[PDB]
Amino acid sequence: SYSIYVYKVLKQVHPDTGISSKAMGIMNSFVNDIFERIAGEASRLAHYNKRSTITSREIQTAVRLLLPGELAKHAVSEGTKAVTKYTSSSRTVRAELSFSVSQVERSLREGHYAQRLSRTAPVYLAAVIEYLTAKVLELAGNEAQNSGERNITPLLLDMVVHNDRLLSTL
Repeated sequence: SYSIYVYKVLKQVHPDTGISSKAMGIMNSFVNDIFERIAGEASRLAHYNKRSTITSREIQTAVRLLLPGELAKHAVSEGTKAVTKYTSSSRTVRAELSFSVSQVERSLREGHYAQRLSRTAPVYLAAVIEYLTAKVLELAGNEAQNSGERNITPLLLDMVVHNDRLLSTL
């Protein structure tokens, strides 16, 4: 499960907001869907040319190949930040994210998505997922505060993921 990273991301966009237990399952489902989609698409890219490696740029092209492209912009912007900020220098920490780089890369390779990956590829992918996770939790947490509630309920989640131009694409 990825539930710890979601909660940790929720604490950053909204320090004093909680989340119902199946609203969280909903968040775990979203993470795994969006991970499967991007990581499969970079897998195909990798074998579209006959490159063995899924690298940051296969992820990036997958990103611009899946997200609505104002959203993709911020996502690729976020994944590029995590990469350059990881080079300058731990592991996850150097990338300045809460979604574990090591665990994301371990999910990538137990999916056999390609031959091998750059160590800069799970950082990019954890950055992207952390960003969309933070967007969903950000807006939802806001609609909760707008309605005077301390917890993200599942129905708030869905009226937020729908009822938003880009996020409804996902």
